Formats: sequence, structure tokens, C-alpha cells
Amino acid sequence: ETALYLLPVTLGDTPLEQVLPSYNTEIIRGIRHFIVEDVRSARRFLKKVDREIDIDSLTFYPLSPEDISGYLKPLAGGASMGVISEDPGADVVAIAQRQKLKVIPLVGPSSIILSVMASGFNGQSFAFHGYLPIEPGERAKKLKTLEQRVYAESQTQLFIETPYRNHKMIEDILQNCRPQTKLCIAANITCEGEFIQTRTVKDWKGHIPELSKIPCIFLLYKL
Amino acid sequence: ETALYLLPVTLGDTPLEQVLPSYNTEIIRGIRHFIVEDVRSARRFLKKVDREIDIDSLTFYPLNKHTSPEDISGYLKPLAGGASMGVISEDPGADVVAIAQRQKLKVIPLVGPSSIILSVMASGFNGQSFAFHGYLPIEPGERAKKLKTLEQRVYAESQTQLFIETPYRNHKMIEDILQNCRPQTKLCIAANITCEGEFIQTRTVKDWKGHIPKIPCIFLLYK
Repeated sequence: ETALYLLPVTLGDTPLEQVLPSYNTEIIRGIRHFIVEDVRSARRFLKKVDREIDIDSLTFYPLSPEDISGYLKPLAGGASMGVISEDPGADVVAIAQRQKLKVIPLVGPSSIILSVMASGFNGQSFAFHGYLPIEPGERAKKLKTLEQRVYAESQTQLFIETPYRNHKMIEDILQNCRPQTKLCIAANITCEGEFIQTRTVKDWKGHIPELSKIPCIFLLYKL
Repeated sequence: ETALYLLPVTLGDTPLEQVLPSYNTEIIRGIRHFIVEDVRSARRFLKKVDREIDIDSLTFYPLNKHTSPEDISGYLKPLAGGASMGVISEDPGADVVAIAQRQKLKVIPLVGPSSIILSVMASGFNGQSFAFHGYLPIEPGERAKKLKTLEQRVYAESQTQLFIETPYRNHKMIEDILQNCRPQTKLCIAANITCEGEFIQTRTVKDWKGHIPKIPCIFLLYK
């Protein structure tokens, strides 16, 4: 019961009972020390999970490796702690691990696997690369590399792009990839306005949507 | 609503409410046709989801990793007709989504426990770039090649590398990781995720030598 609990939040503006299992509420009602990135939004979230909680009398910890080790002390002493994250948290888990403290991850929404699931691609072997290079040619060569890995290693390739650039990317995808390579575009995941469909590169030409106001995940694979 | 809902189940033996959003129960109550990897586990599952769900709605369509894409299409007919359908596991589901995307049918994944993202979370490793490889090469030397390459990619792309192992082969794997991997590379062992017999600790290969903790788990390699 004494551990650094990892409490996930919703992916977008959707109700809590939709992506967070009730269990997370129960254990949250048992913590008083929360390591948070943004104090006002964590409080905003904690109110969203239960009005009954004393929002005013809780110890939040905004998140340096020296301060991290300090914020972990209540846990070292035996108190249930919690980290509410969307990644300013990986470092807190990492150091907790180094100090051989108990870390426990609670279930929550993940755009990476939700897209792996609705893409229709090989889920037993996929790789996420975060963002791709900004400088063209480099970005044009990475796509090439990732696409070759698809065919060589039967590994699904995923990545992301900032919203106002989703079109430059899809344009870079349909201009540098093989006509028959497969692409899945996953937008407002769980947001209900959600767009996750898969098509051949060659066939995205005529029915490509907007999606420049929300981030989305891109996946490449084969037939 | 009218679509192919990808339904997740529990990772182990735990109360469904500890790892599944209650929203999932609402839509399950709606679905009359399920595509599953096994009617036994699936049917038993829906019982735990809701007592009222009369399992006399025997329309469970069996699915395999070799099920014909033609038959899958037939399985989707109800969805094509305007009725919502669900997919239940415990990979073959990947083939169903693939056929469904091909027919441009609506697909929607629901939140569930993923040993893959939960692990990344509790390891403290890079969550903005990781790769799942499933099972590694069975024969030795081929397994050393793989571990060696994964490890090189770790430093070459700053990307967490993930792979799983069959229950019995567990101890033989840790032996392999520490024989072929560098002493400073980090290895995270994650066993019984969400089952509270749970064990998820990160530690360098050098420090794993002593104190090695059968039953299934996942492995993560980082820097």
C-alpha cells in the first residue's frame, strides 16, 4: 500500500468513467501527497474525480534531481504517494526505482496502444519514435528507413507530429513512401470526434481529412 | 455507437473494475455479436462483466491467426448491417481490424490494461520512444544476436526496447540478458502486472547479477 502510484488522466475532454477505471478513484482517495506537473490542473482533475476530497488540504509537488529525491521522502517513510501525469514524471519514477521504492502503475488511456489496436497492424511488433526530424531530407530519410523496417522486420512503425503540421507530414508520407505501403491515421482518440482508419498510401489522396487542430498518431505497415 | 468495438480484458486474476473503465460495460451490454479468440474465455468474461447478459446470444464468431480474410468478412456482416460488434482477446484481433478497415467500417478501441504501456510507466524508461518485439528468437546465439541488436538500438535511437517470454523460459532469459548485455545497460523486470503479486523494478545488468527473483512477465532494456 506504500508506493509511488502512477495515476493517468484522460487524453482529451471526455468523462472520467470513460477512460479511467473506478479503482483509480478509490486509491486516489487514499493519497495526500501527489507529484504533479501543473498544480492548478491536478487540482482541477482531483475535483473532477471526487468533490468529497479535501482539495484544499493536500500536498502537491510541482516537478531537479535533488528536489525529486526530496519529494519522494514521504514515500520512503511509508506514505502512499501519487503522480498524476499525461513527460515530467519518468524521472520521478526512475529515481524512485534507483532508491528501490515500490512503483505501481494504474490503468489509463494510452494513445499509442489505442492506435495500435484500431490500425489493423501487427501489434506483436511495433516501434514508436516520438517526433521525426524537422530538417527535410533527414526527415525524408527517416521515413525511408522506417518504411524499410516495415518490410524487412515486419514491424509496425508509429510516430507523431504537432497539429499545425499534420498535413506537411501526411504530404511527406504520401510523397516519400511506397504507393502500397499502408498508413493508419489516428486523431481524436477517445475524444469522440475520433478518426482512426487505415488506408494504402496511394488511396489517401482523395479522402484525407483536415485534423490540423488536434494531434494525431501516424502508423506505417504492409498488407 | 454502431461500430466494431475492440474490447479489452484483464491481464490476470483481478476484479474487472480495477483495470477496466465502467464505460466498457455500457457498450458491452449493447453488443450482440462478438468476434473472439476463444468462446470459452470470452463467454465466461461477459458473465463477469454483467450477470444479465443472456449468453444465449450465441453469435460468438471464432477467430485465429490463420482465419481466412473471406470468413472474417462474413463475421463482419452484422456490423455491415448496422449492428455494433465487439472483439475480445485471451493478435488475431489485428486481422479482424485489418479486414474491417479495408471495408471502411468504424473501429473504436476501449481503454484497458496494457502490460506494454504500464511497464514503460513503472520502469522510468523513455516513454516517448519505445518498441515491443513480442517473443525473441528461441535458439541461442540467434537470441544473443537479437538482444545485442536491441541494446545497440537503445543507444542509437534513445528508445526503450520491450519483449516478453513464456512462463517457464523466464529464468533462462535473465541469464541470457546478463551474459550478452553491457553492465551499465538498464533492465526492468515486470512480473504479475496489475495482479498485486506484482513485481516491477528497474536495475542495471551489473546489479541484477545478485538477487534474481514460475509465472509470466515483460522485459525492458534502456540506458
